[PDB]
Amino acid sequence: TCPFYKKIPGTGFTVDAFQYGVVEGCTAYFLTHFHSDHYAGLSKHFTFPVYCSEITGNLLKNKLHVQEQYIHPLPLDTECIVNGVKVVLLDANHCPGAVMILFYLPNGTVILHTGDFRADPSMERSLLADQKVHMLYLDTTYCSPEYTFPSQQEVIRFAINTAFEAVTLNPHALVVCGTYSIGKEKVFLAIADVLGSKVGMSQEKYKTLQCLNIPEINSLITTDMCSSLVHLLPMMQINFKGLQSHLKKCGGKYNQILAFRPTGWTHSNKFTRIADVIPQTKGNISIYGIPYSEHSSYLEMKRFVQWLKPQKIIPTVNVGTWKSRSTMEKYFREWKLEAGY
Ligand code: NI
Repeated sequence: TCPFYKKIPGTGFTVDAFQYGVVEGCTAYFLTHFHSDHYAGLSKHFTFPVYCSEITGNLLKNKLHVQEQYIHPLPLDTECIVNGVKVVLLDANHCPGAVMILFYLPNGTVILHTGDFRADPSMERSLLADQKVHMLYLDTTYCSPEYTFPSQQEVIRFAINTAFEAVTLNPHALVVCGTYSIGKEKVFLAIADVLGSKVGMSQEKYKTLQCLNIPEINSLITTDMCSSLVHLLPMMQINFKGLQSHLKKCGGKYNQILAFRPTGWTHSNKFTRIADVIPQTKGNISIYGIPYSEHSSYLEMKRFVQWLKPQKIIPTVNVGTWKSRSTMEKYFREWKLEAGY
């Protein structure tokens, strides 16, 4: 059944709750972003109102074929009324079109649901600065102190310099980047840009990117593989077998592959620095795992929460085990005692 952490008290609203059939009492289904664990269950057959960002609305229409009459896109940073309740969508700094949702309850309670986010100090100067938030439904993906990772900017710098050096040394080297969802487009666009190439991809992936309101996107991507030297492939295909295979497909236009697998966290983060990353190599194939995250580090999450000072925290990630729940609750208490709320 729909878990309690997907329901917004005192409303008929749910958040990211499309896989339980009809939720008894739900008058409006919010969708924070277009990632499959969150939209799971939507299709052209859905007949309830869906409230989301414009970009999430483009993907619902074009990729899932949800009918236009049930998609209700809202602008960001704008006070809007939904079934008698004031809401605001804020940028979540996750994947394109991802939002956090502020709910102003008729009784005076204010609730923030983060969806998936990567906390940033810039959020301390949004509409959130303007009033008190009583309850926080928090993306707790990396809520443990071992989870450190570099800034997105540092990681992109590393990938750009790596690619540029490799291809300038060998102009017959191919660059490949893995993907399985929207998010992390900066990785392959920044690389293609330093190389003066467009990025080449399947028709399905190109369609997906064309939904995202990226400026000058027609100048940066293409479905013609042969004219591009940065290829996107399914993350599954980023391994020696899948890459050798792929190299045969290019017909002797290339004799070397340099591949990037933009992972979440991986345990080499607890030892090694970004300047010190190395690839796995077999022959003329090298694979780099780079820690490009679209979720808060532990420290970034801690800062955000200690700034917001919520009265109650409801985790939405890692809630399935008593040991994770108990550990998260201990961090929340430490934070509260250190900061004095
Ligand atoms: Ni997500």
